[PDB]
Amino acid sequence: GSSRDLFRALNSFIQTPTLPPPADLDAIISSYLERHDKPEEGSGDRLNDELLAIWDKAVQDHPEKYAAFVAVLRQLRPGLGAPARTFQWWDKLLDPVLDNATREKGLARSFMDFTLEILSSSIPWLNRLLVRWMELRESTDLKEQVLTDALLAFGKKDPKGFMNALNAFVLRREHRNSAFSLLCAFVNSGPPHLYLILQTPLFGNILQSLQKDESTFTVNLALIALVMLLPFFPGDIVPYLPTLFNIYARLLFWDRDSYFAQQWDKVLLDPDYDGHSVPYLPEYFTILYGLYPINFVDYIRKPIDVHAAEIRERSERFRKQHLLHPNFYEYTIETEKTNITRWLKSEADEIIADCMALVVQVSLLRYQRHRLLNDLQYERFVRQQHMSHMGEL
Amino acid sequence: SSRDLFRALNSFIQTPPPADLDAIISSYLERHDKPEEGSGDRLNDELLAIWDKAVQDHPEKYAAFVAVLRQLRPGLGAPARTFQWWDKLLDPVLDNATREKGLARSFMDFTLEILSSSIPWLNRLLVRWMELRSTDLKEQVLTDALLAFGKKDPKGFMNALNAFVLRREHRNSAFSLLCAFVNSGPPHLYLILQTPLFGNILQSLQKDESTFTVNLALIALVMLLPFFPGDIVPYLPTLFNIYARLLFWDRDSYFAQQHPWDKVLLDPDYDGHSVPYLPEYFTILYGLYPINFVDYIRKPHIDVHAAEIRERSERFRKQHLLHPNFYEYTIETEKTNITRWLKSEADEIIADCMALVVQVSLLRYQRHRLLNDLQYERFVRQQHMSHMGELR
Repeated sequence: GSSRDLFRALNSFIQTPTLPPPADLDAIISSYLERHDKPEEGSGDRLNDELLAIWDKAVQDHPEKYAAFVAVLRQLRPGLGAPARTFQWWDKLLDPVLDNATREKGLARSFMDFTLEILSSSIPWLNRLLVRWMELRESTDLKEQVLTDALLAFGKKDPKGFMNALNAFVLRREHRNSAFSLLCAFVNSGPPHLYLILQTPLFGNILQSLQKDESTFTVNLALIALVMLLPFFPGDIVPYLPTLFNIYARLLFWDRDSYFAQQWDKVLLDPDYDGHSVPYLPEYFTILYGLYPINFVDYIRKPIDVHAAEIRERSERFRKQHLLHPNFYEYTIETEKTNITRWLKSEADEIIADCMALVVQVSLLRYQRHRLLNDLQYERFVRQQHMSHMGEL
Repeated sequence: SSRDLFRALNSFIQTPPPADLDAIISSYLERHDKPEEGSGDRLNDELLAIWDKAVQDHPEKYAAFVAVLRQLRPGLGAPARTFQWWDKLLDPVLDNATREKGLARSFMDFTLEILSSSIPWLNRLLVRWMELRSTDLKEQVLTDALLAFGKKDPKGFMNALNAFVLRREHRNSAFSLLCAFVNSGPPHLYLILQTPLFGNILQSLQKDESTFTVNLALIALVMLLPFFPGDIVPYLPTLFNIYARLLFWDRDSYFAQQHPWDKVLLDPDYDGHSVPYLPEYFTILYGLYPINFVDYIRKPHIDVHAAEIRERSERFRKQHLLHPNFYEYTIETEKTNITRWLKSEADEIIADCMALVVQVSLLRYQRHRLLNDLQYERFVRQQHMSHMGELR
């Protein structure tokens, strides 16, 4: 096993390809990787040229062999040399897998395993995945499962870059709902260092959507994302607190905001499908009361006196749902914001548990959230499908 | 037929009353307009003569004499004639309540007739209600009479009781009777603020060392505060300090190991280490002045003691919802804005406070049950005390 032996073994595997690769092929590949230390010189160039030739002459026009080629590419992954060749190959195989994900058994699983092996060893990826996920999004298919699992893996590897690329799609109206949906799905996968959203423009544009957009569906997605994001950096949102409180007041009068549409890229109100109240508004109250109760109740008390009284009357049903907060025995309105020991001692799951202890062991919550996301995707499908029909006359 | 009342009385006593006696009495009171000049005085003197010469040593005629005095009560005239007779018959009735049938009920009917017509009474009832201190008919009569007089004159009632609160040997009984008074639902309970009783209740809560005495005072305070919540602002620091003292009752009882208010000392045989009614005190405090209460708990009037106050108030915090005052008032305007109390009555304020706990009859009934339990415990305690010593 040096080079000629690999060429003959690969071509022989191509003439008769199976799904479980024979042991002697694993042996020839292992001996090649062992007997070649630094293919970064020429060895990688000739290996690349060989894989290109094999793809052109034998694989390109045989989708049933794609999974086998990917399996071989997995074993041959360590020997390409420069990481850009592995990029060039993943990018080359991206669309053939997407186009044959539903028809070739095991191809999606093998390509996922190849992706995970790439990610677990030692922007253009994210943008390509995002744009393609927008394209194939006008039921669930294998192509969307592949795109979704890959997006979650890339976001787990680069959370700051992920939420950066999505911000571009947040600026465009036609993908904001989808972007917020993917953001919720991303947050649902439990990725690390979610606080990096503060070193990214996504958070401010979420708040801008909550403040300006008029579609109940868009604002509701943004609210779900905000509720899922706040427990991961509660001590860093102090400068954003007036906006968050003002956002609560806006959603509190959603039955008026929708009404005012009586004629930054705004999403306008859809009078056909958007309801009159934000379903996830109560949970937002809980997290605000859980994190900064003294500042929150001071905002509700003292923002028109009549408008303030109405804010109070509509906050009454939330007041009767929450116990007295322990901060009332310990902090002032200043020290509530200034003392950060609370956040040093507790992680997101503890902060969530302490908050949910105020409402009159987490996997349940994540499962519920995934069910909610499925419900909302089904609702959007229903909407979109009702739109294609109405108008046809 | 109305002129020979004395002849009929002397003939009837010296031997149910016949219909013609009640008829002559009724016609006498009918055609006699203003007996206040003298006819009532001579009637009183004659009834006294009959009592001395014919009734005093004739127990079977006590009930008949009381029935006649009940029917002739409107014609006595001056209210001092009625007081003179009630005072004269008090001890004979109490002494014969158990032996003469219907006598207790007849004297109760006399009391009811007294209540439905237009201090020395209270002092006489109080002194005898201390002298008597299972269940006793004499104590029930004395209690019901004290409660009836207190319902008619609540400010005067409390006033006499304040004297017994000042006596160490009478404080427990005075507070028990006070609890029964507040439970009877008397009017104008805010008048306790125009009397020194409230301040001496707080002084007992601050200084007395008997768990039984302090818990009685706390129960009385809880029953009293909803009747004048807007007037207790100057007392708020004291009430808060009282809560803190009771919050550390298991230390204060222990801390009373080395040492013009006459303190009731700790009774080491039965007094426990915690005040049972302390949570309800928290509830009423949280119901009335939450912003000031939690501000007191956050920073009291050292840091370690404070943290301990916090740690013990945590368990009460987990039982109460967020108060609506936090959407409406500051710590200043909570004391300054009085609109809450203008339209509100005591029962409404109590019901609203009970909206924080995680329509009045049941409360009164439970309270009376508790008061009976405590009186029965006091009986047990005394019965045990008297036997510890006979062995010596």
